[PDB]
Amino acid sequence: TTKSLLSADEKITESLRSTLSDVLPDQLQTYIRTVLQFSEGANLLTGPNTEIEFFSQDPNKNFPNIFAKYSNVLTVSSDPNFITSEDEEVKIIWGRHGSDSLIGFDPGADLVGKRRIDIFLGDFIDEQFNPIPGALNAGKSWSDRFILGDWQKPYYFEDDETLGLNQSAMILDFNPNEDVIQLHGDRQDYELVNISLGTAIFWREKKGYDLIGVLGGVSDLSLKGDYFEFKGNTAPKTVLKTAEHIGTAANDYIFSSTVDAKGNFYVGGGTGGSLGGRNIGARDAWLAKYDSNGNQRWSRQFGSTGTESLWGMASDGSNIYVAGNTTGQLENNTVKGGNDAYLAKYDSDGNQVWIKQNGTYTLEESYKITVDSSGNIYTAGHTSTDGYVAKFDSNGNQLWVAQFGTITLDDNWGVAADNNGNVFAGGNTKGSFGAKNTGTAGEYDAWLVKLNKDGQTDWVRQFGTPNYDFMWDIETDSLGDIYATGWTLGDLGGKNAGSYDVWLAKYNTNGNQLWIKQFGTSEDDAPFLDGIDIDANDNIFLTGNTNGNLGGANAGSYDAWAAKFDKDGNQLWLKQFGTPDYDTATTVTAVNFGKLYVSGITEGSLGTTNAGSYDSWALKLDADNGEIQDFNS
Ligand SMILES: [Ca+2]
Ligand SMILES: [Ca+2]
Ligand SMILES: [Ca+2]
Ligand SMILES: [Ca+2]
Ligand SMILES: [Ca+2]
Ligand SMILES: [Ca+2]
Ligand SMILES: [Ca+2]
Ligand SMILES: [Ca+2]
Ligand SMILES: [Ca+2]
Ligand SMILES: [Ca+2]
Ligand SMILES: [Ca+2]
Ligand SMILES: [Cl-]
Ligand SMILES: [Mg+2]
Ligand SMILES: [Mg+2]
Repeated sequence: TTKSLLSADEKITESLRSTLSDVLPDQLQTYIRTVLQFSEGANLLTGPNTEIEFFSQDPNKNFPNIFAKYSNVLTVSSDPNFITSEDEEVKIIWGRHGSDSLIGFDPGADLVGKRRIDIFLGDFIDEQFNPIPGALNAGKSWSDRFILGDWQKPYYFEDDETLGLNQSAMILDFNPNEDVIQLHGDRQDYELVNISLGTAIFWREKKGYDLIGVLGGVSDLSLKGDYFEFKGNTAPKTVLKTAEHIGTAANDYIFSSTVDAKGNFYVGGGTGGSLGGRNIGARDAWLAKYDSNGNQRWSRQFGSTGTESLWGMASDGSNIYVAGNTTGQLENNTVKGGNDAYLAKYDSDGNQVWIKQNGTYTLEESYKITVDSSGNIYTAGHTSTDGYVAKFDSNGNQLWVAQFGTITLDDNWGVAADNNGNVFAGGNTKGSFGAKNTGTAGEYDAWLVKLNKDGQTDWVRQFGTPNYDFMWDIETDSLGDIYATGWTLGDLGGKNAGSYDVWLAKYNTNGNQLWIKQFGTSEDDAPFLDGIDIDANDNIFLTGNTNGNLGGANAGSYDAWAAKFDKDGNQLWLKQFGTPDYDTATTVTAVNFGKLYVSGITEGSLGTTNAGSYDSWALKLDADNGEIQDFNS
């Protein structure tokens, strides 16, 4: 009846207004009210109008620090939400450019009775906010996928006698001509309701209704549309039974890998579940050790009630150093800043020997670590954002920190030591750091820096197209030359095949650019995270994702790929592997006896049946030809 639909509208409005107004800080409420006033839904946010601050001496009172706590801001790439964590009641998940795979909910977390609203911006690209005209990417949009369930269960589902308004998605830029909403089960399990805000997606069974999502500003949709993807209620069929499978009912990620001098292989990343130990809260960091024959020796999980990940790991040959960021307190003499870099040392028996956290209110991210042949440790990251490199000794004493960059945004996506006391860093900049940027609207270029043993700058170099270029990872070869891998939307190493393409750049120790190779399909091709490794014979290995037919026929959605190059940039092989669902590689580690490990993440069943949402996997390849071996061979 009319009065049932009117009651639903009222109860949805009142519930969202209550949750949003109680959870979002006043400064964020004020910004969102002003946008909505330009474009009535300002009435969901009842907080007082508050001056928005950028120049407080207290980083915490500044809009960027407040915004960071309630946001996942992804990249110009086609991203999975690799920073998802159940640490806030309300979160803004912002895909930016690229065909993003957006999740905010962890179906393996204990969320009983908790309020959860995830606000999704599929695109909302930088150029929509930037008033300068004629940007290359002005008015561009991508096919985003909003994940509101999987094969296991619907997300935001309270399964109770209420309308289920305590947990819901809110998607603000859904375009039914382009985007996809992913749901548990099949279309007969849902009802769409026209509401003031746009469209309500209700789960419906005999027992009752539960609000799963609200689609802002869109009406008169159908559950028969191509823009709804239904996952059913059974785990996908297992492929690649040769892989090592790592998964809980929660979101589980491998982000990095390494090897020790005995051939033991290590993996690590973040989990929303109890993977290496009992979950401490939200996402935790984890790592695991395998012997040279594929046998798991131990797993460790550490963290806070906040969010942390292992983003990088490296070995001095016996110990394993791990790095990342935390929103909590990992070191018990540290005053946490809520967004801090950490470094820790594990022994080969899985004892956390020490941990160091940079407790400052300054926002800090750190994705990269390396160890030199003297056993000193280098981390890199960013804190406008500026890059840094930090050097530590094996007892975790800081030897120096180098900070550098431009007046605009610089990020770090690489650190690598040579044999000779020098360290390289690399990353992305909107500015003119080592060259004048050809982008007319602050599109990223790639940069490289060489620091000496004292942390002084030997040189800076910059390369790019006028479009976005994005570096993900760097590594040195045995001669001390520096290699970088990334994606480009332009013609960097050659004519762009379409959309994102892969590049591999080499510089010598003196800063001369030797070559840039580019390869790809007409579709999206990119390395990702820990995307380059170089073995003792100076063979280069690259890894990432593609939604094209890059190494082979595409299995479905994005797949993983791996490639081998020689030190002159000749392609020796390129292999593609995956499931019918979303997959990406995240890391590659060469070992010896011609063995290579590629590891990553998946929404499908890779190695064994999917345990829930994201699972992880590790694949052993033959380095001669890319052929997949049994992990246990
Ligand atoms: Ca993106
Ligand atoms: Ca997007
Ligand atoms: Ca989109
Ligand atoms: Ca709900
Ligand atoms: Ca945690
Ligand atoms: Ca901090
Ligand atoms: Ca800067
Ligand atoms: Ca560029
Ligand atoms: Ca391409
Ligand atoms: Ca796939
Ligand atoms: Ca999982
Ligand atoms: Cl970015
Ligand atoms: Mg955040
Ligand atoms: Mg690497």
